[PDB]
Amino acid sequence: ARRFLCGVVEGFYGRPWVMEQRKELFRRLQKWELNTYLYAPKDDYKHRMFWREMYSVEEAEQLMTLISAAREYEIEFIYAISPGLDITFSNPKEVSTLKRKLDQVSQFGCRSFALLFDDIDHNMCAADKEVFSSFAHAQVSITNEIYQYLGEPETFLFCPTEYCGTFCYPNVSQSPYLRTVGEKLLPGIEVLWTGPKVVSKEIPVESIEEVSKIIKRAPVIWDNIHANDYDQKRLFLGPYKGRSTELIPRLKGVLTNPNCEFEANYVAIHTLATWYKSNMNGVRKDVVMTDVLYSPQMALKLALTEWLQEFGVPHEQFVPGPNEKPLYTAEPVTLEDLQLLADLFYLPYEHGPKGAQMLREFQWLRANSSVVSVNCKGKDSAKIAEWRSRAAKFEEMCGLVMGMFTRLSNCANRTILYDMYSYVWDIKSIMSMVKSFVQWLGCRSHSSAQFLIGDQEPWAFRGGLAGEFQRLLPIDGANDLFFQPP
Amino acid sequence: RRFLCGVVEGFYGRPWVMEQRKELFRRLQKWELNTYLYAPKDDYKHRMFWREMYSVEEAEQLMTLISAAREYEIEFIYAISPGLDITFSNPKEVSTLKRKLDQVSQFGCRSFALLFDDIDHNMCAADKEVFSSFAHAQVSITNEIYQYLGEPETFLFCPTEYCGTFCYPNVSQSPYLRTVGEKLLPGIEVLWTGPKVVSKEIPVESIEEVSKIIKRAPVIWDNIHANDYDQKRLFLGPYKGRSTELIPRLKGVLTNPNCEFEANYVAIHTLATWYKSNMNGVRKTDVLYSPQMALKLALTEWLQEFGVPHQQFVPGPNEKPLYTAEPVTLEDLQLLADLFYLPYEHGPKGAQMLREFQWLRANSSVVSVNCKGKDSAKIAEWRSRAAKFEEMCGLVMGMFTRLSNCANRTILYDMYSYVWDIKSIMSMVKSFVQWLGCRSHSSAQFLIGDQEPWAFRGGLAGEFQRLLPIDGANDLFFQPPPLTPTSKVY
Repeated sequence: ARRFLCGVVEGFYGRPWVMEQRKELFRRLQKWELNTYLYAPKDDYKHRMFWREMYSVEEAEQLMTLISAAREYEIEFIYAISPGLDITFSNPKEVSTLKRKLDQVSQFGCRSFALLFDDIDHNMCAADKEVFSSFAHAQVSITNEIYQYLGEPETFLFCPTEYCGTFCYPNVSQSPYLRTVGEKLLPGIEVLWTGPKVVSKEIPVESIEEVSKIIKRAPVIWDNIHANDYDQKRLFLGPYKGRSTELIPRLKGVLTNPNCEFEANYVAIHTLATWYKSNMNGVRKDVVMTDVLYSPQMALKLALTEWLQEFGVPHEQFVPGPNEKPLYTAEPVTLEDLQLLADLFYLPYEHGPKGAQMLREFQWLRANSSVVSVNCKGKDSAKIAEWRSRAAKFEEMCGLVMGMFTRLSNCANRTILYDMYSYVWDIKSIMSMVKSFVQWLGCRSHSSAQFLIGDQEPWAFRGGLAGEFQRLLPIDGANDLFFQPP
Repeated sequence: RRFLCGVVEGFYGRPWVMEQRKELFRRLQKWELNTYLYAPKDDYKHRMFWREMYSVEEAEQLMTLISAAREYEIEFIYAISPGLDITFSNPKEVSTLKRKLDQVSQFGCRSFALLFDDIDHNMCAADKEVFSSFAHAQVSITNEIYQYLGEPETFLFCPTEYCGTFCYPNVSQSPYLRTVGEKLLPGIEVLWTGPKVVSKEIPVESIEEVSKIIKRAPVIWDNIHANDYDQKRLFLGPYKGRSTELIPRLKGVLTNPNCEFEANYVAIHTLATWYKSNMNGVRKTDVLYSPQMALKLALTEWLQEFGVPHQQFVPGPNEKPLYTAEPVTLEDLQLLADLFYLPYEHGPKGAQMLREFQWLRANSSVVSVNCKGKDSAKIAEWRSRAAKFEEMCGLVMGMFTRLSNCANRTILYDMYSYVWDIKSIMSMVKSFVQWLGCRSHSSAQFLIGDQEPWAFRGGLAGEFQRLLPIDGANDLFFQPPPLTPTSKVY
């Protein structure tokens, strides 16, 4: 019986989700007892780049249908807006534009709102510097004014420029900016925080205790963990991890900002749910000495067993004799399938256990390929027995990557595979070649040729040029490599 | 004089939609091409489950597509692939093949193809008791269907050995291809992808040789600009590799493009330029077609597709200036295509962009420590080149920024993954050059945020890629240790 915003924020750069997805997202948030959606796609011209522009007629059609579906499924809908690059804070025509706009969205029927000054510039126009002491004074000034103008609504969020640890000048505890915000932002307005980093691997309890104290209020975490709009493109099907259930009593909310690809955000949200549900009634426990619950590996196993249900089933008749060619058949996705997929495409900072192992083993076999190579007669009869045994469980395990792909690709409704096809087709491709290499390594004693695959050696082109460049950036070590014979 | 030029939709992966298939027809006609071949590998009723009749919702849509093709003056060819689980000897099986082609013939299809590509040579026992060979079976049934349909104008056969590499023991004396030649009814045309799957170039004798054993001229299935096989590259380069010479040695050309629908602009436009270049010729490096030229005519036309760049308040002269989106330009599209050129060679711009970066890297030594024998031709060579480089790393970021501030983002979003990764590494590369060039203002490690994200080799598949065998050259570069230790003990 305490208010807590927990859900999803669509806040990434890239081609935004469309309606029948958002409509699904709401079904899902509801089913798993979460309660909030933040609308803040970086690619909606009208949300940020071109904020002054009022929504179109066709646009108002779409926007209102959303807000109803949201209200239908018991999900608090928040409209967000980012004037920053463009805006001139002091000139009051500017402020009027902003109020008009949010009144249009108010009209479409949204009740809760949000301003963000995220990823903008530190510097004001001279015009504004003549009115305002600080950059922060500026933001707070008009944030407050809008807050009141819309009649001090229950839910209202402000995302500061300094939105995580590594972004406060000079440090969290004495940032003149975060002070001003803390002091002068109105008390009903909540603050968004992405943790100690932008994409924060862990969110220490003492982190939150610090930033809480300077902004005079327990923040709402915008959590960029499973987000994938930053570097090279990767996919994160791993669980919610790195935040203690202890955080929950010290927070007004957690809103996960995940993978651009929509269908990849099942586990990302499902586990966030389990995490919240686990300790939503806990009391502040004094864990930083200053005055059975939740397992990522379990929450994952639940989510994947449940995910299975959305992959759905795979695809007089003809019946071939016992010497006729046997009918193509489609098998279902297994659980073990998803469990491998999640481990291959896990979290930004580590792989999952099934994936970690395939590497360790490949890496062993590579570093021991010499033990079978004519060489010192036998040198050892049981060092060999091991490498051969150990090679053939690796051959077999590659096997299950190839199967994982086929069962996903035959399962009759391909909307989930298709939404992440590139990602899955890359790993399965490369494993095909890695299996073929380990085989070649078993046979290189009575040949001295080179490892080739239909004469092409194609793993060299992966990424094309994008990749050629990245492969020149600095590496620690060249103990590995395995050069090739001419 | 009747010659099949156009597009085959023949790729592994998610098929093109009705709405895109109509626009392909508009563009084919605009550019005066004539043919379309329906062979999407993912349509369950095309290959895997070929013996299921189309439902009414599906029948409805394929009638509409066929009508479309009629409206835009395009030959529509319905292919079918029964090679995975067919039992050749059994007649219920040939019945079914017939009934399925009859279903499609009533949707108003005039022309047809049978495909036996990307399968193994291994027949079942019942069949080995009846046909002399895999060819013999493939041929018996194809002839029988072709006839059953009243020997249509246009009927295609894709062989299992559909290129040089795939032949055994080799093109000239394959027993598979010998039999196709001898026994495949003369009326039927045969597909062929060149000497490889993705043929870098298609020499004229290569065609003379295959032409001889199949005893006809082939229609080329061209995988040059396809990415079905490797979904980490995109191919915005020009048709090239194939002499205008072989236009009279062929019966047609059907390109198999990128899976992404909107990357196939240059790839078709330049193909059409090439066909026109010599529609009417006789028998007996390439004087009528220049890729460099045909590429530029294509980029110039593609640009009007990208549309216009989005956009009563005025800022004071001391107030905060307005946002301003900028137009995409032609040096933008020229750089894009040059970064995403062809399967076997980069664009000259991209190719330079790299050569420069690898030089700067190799002569880092000179700017690492102090100054000694560091001339014009030592240091202030580097300093110069390094800033000429830095500026063009800049230009990449431009073309992304401007592509993503179009009013109509369709063309971008269809290639987002590819164009994003290129700009994100260029960014990451520029910062390296900077650090190289002032390793004496301190002596850090090279870092971003405060770790190194390029090291995640874009995924787990990435960390496996690096452990496969390596050139032995394009020499490495190493990150120095943290320098700052934490123990008394050595």
